[PDB]
Amino acid sequence: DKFRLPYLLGKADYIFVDDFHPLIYTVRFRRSQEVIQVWNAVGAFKTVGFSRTGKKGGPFIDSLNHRSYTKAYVSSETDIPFYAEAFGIKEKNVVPTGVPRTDVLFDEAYATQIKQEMEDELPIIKGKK
Amino acid sequence: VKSKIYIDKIYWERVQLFVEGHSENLDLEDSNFVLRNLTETRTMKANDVKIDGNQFVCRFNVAILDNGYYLPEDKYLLVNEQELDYIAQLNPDVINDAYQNLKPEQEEEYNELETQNGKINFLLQTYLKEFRKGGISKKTVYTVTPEISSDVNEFVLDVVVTTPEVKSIYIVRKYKELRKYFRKQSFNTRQFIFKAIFNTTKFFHLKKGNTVLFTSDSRPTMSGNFEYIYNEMLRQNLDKKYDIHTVFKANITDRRGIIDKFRLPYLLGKADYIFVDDFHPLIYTVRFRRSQEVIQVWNAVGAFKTVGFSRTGKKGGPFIDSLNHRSYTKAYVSSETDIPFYAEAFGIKEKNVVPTGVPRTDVLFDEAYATQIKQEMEDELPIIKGKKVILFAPTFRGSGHGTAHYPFFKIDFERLARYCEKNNAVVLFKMHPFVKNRLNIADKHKQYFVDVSDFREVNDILFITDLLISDYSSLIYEYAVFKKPMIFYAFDLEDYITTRDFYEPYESFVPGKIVQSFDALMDALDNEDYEGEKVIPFLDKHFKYQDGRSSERLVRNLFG
Ligand SMILES: Nc1ccn([C@@H]2O[C@H](COP(=O)(O)OP(=O)(O)OC[C@@H](O)[C@@H](O)[C@@H](O)CO)[C@@H](O)[C@H]2O)c(=O)n1
Repeated sequence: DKFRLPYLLGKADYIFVDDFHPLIYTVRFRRSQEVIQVWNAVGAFKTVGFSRTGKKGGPFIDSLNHRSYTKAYVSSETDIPFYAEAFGIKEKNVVPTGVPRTDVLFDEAYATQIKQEMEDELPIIKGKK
Repeated sequence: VKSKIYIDKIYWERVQLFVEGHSENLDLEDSNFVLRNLTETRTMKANDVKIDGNQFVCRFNVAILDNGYYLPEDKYLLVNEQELDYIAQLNPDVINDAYQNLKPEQEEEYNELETQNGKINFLLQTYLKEFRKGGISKKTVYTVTPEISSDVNEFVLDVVVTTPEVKSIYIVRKYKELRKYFRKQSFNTRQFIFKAIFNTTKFFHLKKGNTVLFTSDSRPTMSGNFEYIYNEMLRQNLDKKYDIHTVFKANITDRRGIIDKFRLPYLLGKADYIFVDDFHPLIYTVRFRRSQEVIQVWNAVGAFKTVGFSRTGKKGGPFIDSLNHRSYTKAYVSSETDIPFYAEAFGIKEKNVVPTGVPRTDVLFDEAYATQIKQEMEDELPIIKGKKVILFAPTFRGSGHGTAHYPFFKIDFERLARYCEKNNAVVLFKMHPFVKNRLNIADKHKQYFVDVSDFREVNDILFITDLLISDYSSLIYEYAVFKKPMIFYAFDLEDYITTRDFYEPYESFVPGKIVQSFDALMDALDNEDYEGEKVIPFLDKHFKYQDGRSSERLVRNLFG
């Protein structure tokens, strides 16, 4: 994997990133390459990224800690400025399509199945609330 | 009433800077707010602009503005792009609001303010936002402070990016140190050999020769002041008695040819009459014998702005112990009143300063040359056939040639062009040769405005113009001979007076209206009142001789 990471980063057109990935921020990508950041957290609640500038543990304004993104995907349009400025990327890059992990909360069949599974594996949840 | 847009309040979110205000006589529906630098190289639209009637708020992001990066070290104006731009002037409410909320120690520090700009900056330091990594570090700072820039007299957002000195590997550091040492040794050896050859060359004569040397570090070939002195010498058979040598360099920072490198010191030692025209630093590092003469024929005409030792204690000036202008015996000025100022400037005795008239002004009092140059400028520039011709000609706003610059944005092209269209007049522009900016001209602008920064003859255009909008240059001296009015664009009078003042007070010295803002220009030209009644006294007083025989008197005085 040590050899695969730089070579694959160089040759891969589409790259998906889930969280802070420090290695990907030490290189410059071609314009043809699309680096995609799909944040694990659903929405913009707690100050992340460049919004911590001036606070402890926050990157400097000139750092490249989240710049190399082509697309970032967010839950709703009200997160476009917050997350766009958090990654230090353009607002056109950030798009409100919805988090891929939120696709699991609206399926009825999985809801019922997991309800039964949690009832079985936790006997205490037999109660009313 | 002119449409204006003001800044009412400056918020600051986490890293996001907000500007809110209102505008009058201006519909903001199609507004494009930007952050434009004084040098006009960086524009960046506000990320979000919310508009409610004449009220507005502009959401600026110092993290993603510069095409995705942060705002670099510069000074930015808030400009509403449109068919006509608008530089947002700060409301006086904002600077009033800070003024009433000073803690007593702030008040104690507040009294030592020289001018309005210092008051403005100190009051607006309460809108500062400093970003330090972790909030503690004092060595990496990204600070944005709204302020009215003294140099441009306009509201700006100074962004200072303090970064530590990043050093490379010890091999590269050793290489850099060795390179610096080698450069220092080379410079020392060159100075040693220059001093040696000059000293030896003068020591072998100890007598009165017949050689005349013209030198200038900033005038390729013989031209300017030297040309008239040389022509006057040749006219009265002074080339049949003396021998004339010329040593020239393209510019101050340029290097010299192989022959001239060692020919200049040899002639400096040998020459009895040595001629200079401006700062010639290779001459102020040597000592001359008494029988020699170093004639300083300054390019400019009169003592308008400070120069030499007269700016000691000010930035860019020499300390009182320097020899930077002292090796002269006959410095020639155009008026009696220039003797004390110019003797102070050069650091020479006042008897060394003679009021004969600068030879460059030989042509201004001529008549055949007037018709000749009028025909030449009419043919080569047919656009000057308008009813009146106006000439903008400001001086450099920088500290010197190395820092040459000009914030042109102070001039709005469209309003002047509309005035020209209404008045069937033409305005011509000639920035100083010590400039680095290039003019940009638009469609209707080309039909009136003319970019003139290439014409070799400095006084070429003054023969045709019926006005002159200049602020601080000595061009008003040459133009004064034509009995014409001029307007003065004292845009940054306070800052310029602070940096380098004038040998006389500015407000009364200038022969014309004083003017601070562009609206004052349209007031003066639209009303067609210029106070030309005082340009005739200026020409009478600051020009000792009106006979136009300056070169003749200079050569007669020097040689007999
Ligand atoms: N648009 C322009 C304006 C001016 N010019 C020519 O440039 C010369 C000097 O002009 P300027 O004074 O601005 O330059 P400096 O600051 O170096 O002069 C220092 C000081 O000695 C001098 O001002 C004196 O008046 C005070 O003692 C003059 O010949 C002008 O014709 C030009 O070609 N085009």
